Amino acid sequence: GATADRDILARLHKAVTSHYHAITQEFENFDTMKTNTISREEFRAICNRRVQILTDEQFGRLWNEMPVNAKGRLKYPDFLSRFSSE
Repeated sequence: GATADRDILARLHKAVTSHYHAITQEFENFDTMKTNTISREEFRAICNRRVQILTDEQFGRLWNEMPVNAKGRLKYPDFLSRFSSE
């Protein structure tokens, strides 16, 4: 249930605060056109490396908690602002 989802969010919080600069660089390297977004699949690739290799079900639920725009892309500066807060 909701607890499984919250455990993944806590691990995501820990990864962003521990590797802020490396995660920002990963977003910037995927965001070549500087639109302040990255794709759903690129975000999953970052999660695999920094948090854990999520199942399709876990990733679907994580994506539901992310700041996603109307074009299904991750608003990564909003993500960085929320997951780097103390």
